[PDB]
Parts: sequence; structure tokens; C-alpha cells
Amino acid sequence: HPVAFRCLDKLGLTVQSVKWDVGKDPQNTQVGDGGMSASQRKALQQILQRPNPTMSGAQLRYSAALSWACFGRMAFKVSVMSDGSVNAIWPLGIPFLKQKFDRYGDVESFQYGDEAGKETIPSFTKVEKNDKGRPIKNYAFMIVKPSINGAMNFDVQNTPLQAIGVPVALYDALMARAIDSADGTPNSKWLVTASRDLDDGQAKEVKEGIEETKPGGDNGGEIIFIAGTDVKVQEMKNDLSDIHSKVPLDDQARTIAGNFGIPIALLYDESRKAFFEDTIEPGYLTPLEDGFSMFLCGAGYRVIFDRDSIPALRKSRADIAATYDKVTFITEEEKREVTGWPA
Amino acid sequence: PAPSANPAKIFIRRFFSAGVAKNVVSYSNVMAAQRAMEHPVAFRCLDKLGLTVQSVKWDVGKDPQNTQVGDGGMSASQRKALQQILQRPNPTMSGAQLRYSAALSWACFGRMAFKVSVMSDGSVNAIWPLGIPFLKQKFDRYGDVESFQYGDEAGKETIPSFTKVEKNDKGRPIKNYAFMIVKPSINGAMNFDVQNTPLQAIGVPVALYDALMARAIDSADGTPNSKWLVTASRDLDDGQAKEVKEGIEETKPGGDNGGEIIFIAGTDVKVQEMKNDLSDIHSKVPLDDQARTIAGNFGIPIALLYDESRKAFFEDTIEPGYLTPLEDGFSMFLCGAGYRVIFDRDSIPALRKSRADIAATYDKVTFITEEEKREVTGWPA
Amino acid sequence: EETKPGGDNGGEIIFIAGTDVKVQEMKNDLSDIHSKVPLDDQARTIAGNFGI
Repeated sequence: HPVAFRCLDKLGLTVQSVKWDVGKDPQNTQVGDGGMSASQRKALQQILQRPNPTMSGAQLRYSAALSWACFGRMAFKVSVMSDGSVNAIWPLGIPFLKQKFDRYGDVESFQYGDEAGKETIPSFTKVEKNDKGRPIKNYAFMIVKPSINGAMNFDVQNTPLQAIGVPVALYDALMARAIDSADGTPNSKWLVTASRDLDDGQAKEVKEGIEETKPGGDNGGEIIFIAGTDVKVQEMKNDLSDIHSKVPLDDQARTIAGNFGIPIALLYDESRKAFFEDTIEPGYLTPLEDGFSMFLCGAGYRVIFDRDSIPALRKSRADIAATYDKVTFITEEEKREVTGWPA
Repeated sequence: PAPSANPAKIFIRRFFSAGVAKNVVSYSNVMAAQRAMEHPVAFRCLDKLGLTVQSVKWDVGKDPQNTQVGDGGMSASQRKALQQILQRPNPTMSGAQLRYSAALSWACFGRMAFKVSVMSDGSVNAIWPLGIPFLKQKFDRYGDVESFQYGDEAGKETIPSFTKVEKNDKGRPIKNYAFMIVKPSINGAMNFDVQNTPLQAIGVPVALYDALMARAIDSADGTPNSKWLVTASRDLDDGQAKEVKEGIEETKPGGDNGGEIIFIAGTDVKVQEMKNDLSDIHSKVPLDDQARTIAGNFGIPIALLYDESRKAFFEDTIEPGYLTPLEDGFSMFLCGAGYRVIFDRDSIPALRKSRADIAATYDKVTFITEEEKREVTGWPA
Repeated sequence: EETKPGGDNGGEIIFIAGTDVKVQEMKNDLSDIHSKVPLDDQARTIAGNFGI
């Protein structure tokens, strides 16, 4: 669909542009830092910049955000070698990913595919852990978006596609009407009709006289003179200027755009800032980074992305930094930490 | 390191079959991209994207996230050679045209393919782009490609993929190989998936546009452009009807009696003036909408076809949709860690004022050391 | 019929000798099917009741 694909790859592109890194977390109350080795952390940095061969981190972000927007789920697979050192990360196709539950309340394994290949990858909950807590073998994530009535994993998906069936169907109906009416409506003017007493044989002469005034004819642009036997011309309107129903179409476009959380103006700069720090930041960035931080590294360290890598926020960050510079009743370290810049 | 066992074996089992050299794009997509290069709006947008991308300047450089103290610029002479090649690829083609062709094929098909000729020591000799339409690839048994077939029958070079190739003792390849940079889509299937291109979702508007323009052309020539459908009666002695006709006619600009009245004695003749509106033949309203649709689907602010909108087009669709994928694809396998291909943003003419104002504003701050004030605005060290 | 875009005689006049046929062009407005005015009001109401 035109509008739906435009919005989907807009979200994907915007998310795909942000830069990763692992770093100390701000709320580091855990003085017993969980960056278990500080070599696992270097390996995780490496992998976050270069996942599994034949795929870069940017494409990982793009696919993850796209599948999150379409289904409200995010799945992955890791290959930690033997000591919490992650080897590579693969995204999982949500459509054909099945999962199996435990007896108490949660998942244990993920089945990926129907019949030939049948790898039941273990969940992060049950897996051979290190003596510190890090896993030793492969596992999967299945990051999930919450909904009503809890049912943390037994619940129904929460995706924008739930509430745009009506507008997308209406849009397709209107556009099909437009296409059908574009070719099928006669595009001729001058429905000219003679009488039933004209000696069919000088009616042809009258027709040739009327016709040979087209641009590039014998007598082009001159009058038509008819001696006797009044012929009667009527000019057809052929409006054809509302075939797509402009008014009840832009509304469906606005609906299936706003349901994805995109300011209409995008399809001024204030609205770009809004689209960035209203739907992209707290709807794709925070869930993804919290999901990764939850189980990819120990406490005290977690995955972060640099906001100053977003080109739309640079002016705002600079003005905020200057204004804070002007204040005095604040020590330097907090003036830093209120605007990034850890220490 | 490399475990060789990815979870993409879900498709080679039965959903696909090995050793067949399946083509990368459906023929329908090739024809659509072909005839979309003649359409007015589609070609305008396509070469707009191509020109914009083609303008940016390359260089190899230290990467910012250099945690790898064991720098992978294996020789520092391979890096000089890669710089040379990035500025001058294979003879009879410059780096700019490489960027243009790459971005264009990325926009049309969602794929990017290349070929390298590293001599014997990771020193790349030249780089050639690969025509996506007639490039076929063959898969392994586990999850990925091994070789690329280029052409149907006479010439049959199965160039190896970067995955399997005679590597150096450091990791760099020794013989030729290919890339096939791919754009992701739903349901994963990293290479077994369907293309993800704007041409998917603009069939309806381009067909509607062509229909409206064909109607306009047909109606332009074919509608009589005459006025004054004047008709006499069936009692006028055909022979003074000709006299009346000559009287009416000889008032055209540059006639005997031009501009004077017409006097008809008896036998009332009756003139009616035809409107011949002809001012909406192209259907202006349901045409600009199709143009807006097939422009926005390519990610181009309507205003382009003010300066704020140019900045938006630069750092919203060109930067994170053609620049980052291309540079990450090259950096992924053209050089070792610690070094990677970068392009200078300050070479873009639209961003210069913004960069300067940001630099000054940051200059005004004090609770920030100089090196980070630099690195937040380019300027590595 | 054969004056549609891509027909034999496309865009030229229609000549009917005798037996006057009568055409009327249907409006087919179809530009208020969703009732734009008494719909945005319901949207405004169920948005403001949520405090947005």
C-alpha cells in the first residue's frame, strides 16, 4: 500500500540512523559492576557495530524496528562462545517463529520453522548459565509490547495495523474507482447530431467539415457554415476532476498516518523535532535499548545510543547546553549529566 | 569466532533449493524500473536522488568507535591503495559515477552489488559495479550465498562471495569477490526475501498518471478548435449562402472589411459561439496528487519540485537511506576494524550554515573539554 | 465507446445521423461519504475526553 509502506519505511529509516555503543549506565547503584569481564563488553561493542557477517548493525536496527511496528514483537538469537563473549546476533522472522511455554508462567524454547529444520532454541530464562549468571549456549529474546489484561506473553499483539483496516480498505476502494473511471469514460467533446432527413452522403460531408478544423487541418480554426438542415451540437463537460475523491481520501491518509504516529506535515522543523522526540524516541528507541540492556549485559553497563547523532536535535542540544552554561548554582558534573556527557 | 551455523537454514531445506543460481530480482521488477526511467516524475525523482548522492566526497579514516586497539588497517599501504581506488575506481569510471550508479540501483531494486580485484596482499586493484537485473546468485547448504553468476550463457564467471574466498593470514581476501548489499524487509529471510523498493507501491499512481496524460494528448488534437457554428436555413438560394459565408469570413484580421459589422438583409441566420473550454484536459487536480504520491514515496519534500525543506531532504532521506547503508556496506567488508569508509558531511553545500552555527554555539560552552567539542561536530582529533 | 483513451478514434467528435440520442452526465459527487463535519467533531470529543 502506498501510504502504509511510506510510513513503515519512514519509521525504519529514522530508527536505522541512530548510532549504538555500550556504556556505563547513569543509575549505577550496583558498585559490583556486572560488566563481568570487560572483555565481554568489548566483544559486545564489536558485535553491536558488526553483527553476523553479511549484515551490519544498521540493517539489524531497521529490521527490528520494522517488525516491531508491524507485529509488536522483536526476536533475536545469540551465539555466546563459552564465556559470555557473544559471537554474533541474528534477527528472527516473527511470522514463522513459534514458542513453547513452561508449566509456571513463561516461555522455555522457541521453534523456528515447520518441519525439516526444527531447532528449539532455549529462552534466556533457562540456559546453561555461567557461574556469574551469563549464559553459555545460544538463546533468543522475544521482546514483547504490553497490552490490556496483562497476559505478558499469552496476550494479543498491540500494533497499529489493528486499527487501520477500515481506512486502508476505504483508500483502496476509492483508488480502484479512480482507476476504473480514468479509462472507460469517453474523452470526446462535441456530441453533434444531424436529423433523419439529410441524404446520408452529405451528412458525411458535414462531418468532414466539422472534423477538418482540428489543429493541422485544411481549414483549421475557421467557422463552420451549414446551409439548411440545422445540425445541433452540445459540448460535453467531462468534469473528471474528482475521480479519486480528494476530500474523502486525504482523510484516510491522515488517519493511517497518525495511527503510526507521524505528524501530517512530514508528508516545519518543529514538527520534525516532535516526530523525533515523541514517537521515535519513546516508542522504538527506549523499548529496543531496554530489551537489549535487560539481557545482553550485566548491571552497571547497558546499551545506549547517542542522541547527538540525530541531526534534527543538534541545534536544540547546543542551545540547551549554552543556557545551562549560563547558570552558576549548579556544579559542573550535573551541568554535564543533564545534557549527556557522563563524566 | 565464526560459528558457521546461522538460523536462516529455515528456507534452504524445502522453501528453497541449493545449487540453482536464482536471479535476484523478478523480471516484473526489472521492467517496472525500466519504464519508470522514462516516466517524467519518476525519472526526475530518481536522478535527483542519484545526483544528490553522487555529490558527496569519500575518504577512508579512523573510525570513532575504535575500541579495537589491534587496528585492522592491516598494512597501512592497503589503506592508501583503498583511498586511491575510492577516488579512482576501474579506468573509464570515476568514484562519482560509482556512487551515482550504486545509489540509483539501490533506489530501483533495493540491492547493491560490486566486484573487487585485490592483487595478492589485500591491496584492492579496482572495483566494478554489477548490473542487478542480470546478476544471479547461488546459495550454500547452511544459510548464505557462495557465488554470483553474471550473465546467461557465453561468459559464466561464478565470482565467489566474500564469505568463501582465499583469505590472507590476517583475514583479508586474496582473489576477486562480490558484495550484494541488501535492504531488509519483513519476515527476515536475509537474502531469500522479496525486494524492498519504492517501485512496489507506486504502480497505481504511475498508471493513473499515464492514463490522464494519454487522455490529455488525445483530446488536445481531435477537438475542433473552431468557434461560430453559424447555420443558415433551407431557403437561401445556395449561391447567396456562399455570399453570406464570404461576408462572415472576410472579417478575419487582415481581410477586406476587417472588424466591421455584419449586415444580413432578410433570411435571419443564427450563430452560436462554441465554448471550447479545453482548460482541464490533463485533470490538474487528480494529477498533482499522483505526482505528490510518487514523489513522497521516494522521500522528497514536495516543495523541492524553502531552504529548511532542502535541509530536511538532505538529513532525512538522503543521509539515513543511501549514505549510511552504502558506507556501512563498504566498511563491513572492504577494510579491517579500526578503519572504515567515511564521507565528509561538510562537503554538502546545504549543511554548511547549520554546521557553522552549531560550531559557534558549542564554542560558547565551557563545561566541556576541547576534544569532545571537536568530536561532536566532526573534527576527529 | 471507442473514444476511451487508447481507442480507434480517441478524442474525436461523435456524429449521429438522424435518431437523436440523448446523453446525461451523472454527477457522482461521492465527496462527503464519511460526513467530514460530523466526524471530526466525534474525533475531537473522544480525544478531549482523554485529555489530549
